[PDB]
Amino acid sequence: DAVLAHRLAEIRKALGHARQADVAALMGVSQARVSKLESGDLSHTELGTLQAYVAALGGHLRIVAEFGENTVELTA
Amino acid sequence: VLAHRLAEIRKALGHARQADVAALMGVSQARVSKLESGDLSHTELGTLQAYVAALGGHLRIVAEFGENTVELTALEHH
Repeated sequence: DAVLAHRLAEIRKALGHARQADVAALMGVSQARVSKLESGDLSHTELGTLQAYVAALGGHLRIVAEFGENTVELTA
Repeated sequence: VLAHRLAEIRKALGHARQADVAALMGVSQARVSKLESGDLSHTELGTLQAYVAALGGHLRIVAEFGENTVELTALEHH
C-alpha cells in the first residue's frame, strides 16, 4: 500500500531513516541545494533531479502512463 | 507496455501528430520536438504530465523502495 507524496520531502520522510543531510551527501550536492529542491513544487521538479533524489534514497522510479485500462512504462 | 521514446507512445496510442499535441499543450512544436527527441533529464514533471494528458492518458510516478512504495501526486502544473 503506497503512501502518497505531494511534496519531494514527503518521499524522504516516508522512509524515515534518511535525513536531509544524508540525501544531499548521497546525491553529491550541498544540503542547501536539497533544501531548495524540497521547498519547491513537485510539478516544477526536473525528472533527472527526481531520479537522483530517489536513487539516493535507495529506490528507483517507475514512470507509468495509463491509457484506458492499459498502462505503458516510460524507459527514458 | 514499454517505451524508450515519448514518440513511440504517441504513435501507438492514437493518431495525434506533433502539432496536434503542441496545440493541446499550448506549447511550441519545437518544445514537443525536443520532448520526443532530446533527453528528458531537464524536463519538469508537470511538462511530462501535460504531454501524457494531451495524448488522452494519465501520468503516474511511483518511487519504488522494495517492500515500500511512494506514489507522487500533484504532478500537474498550475
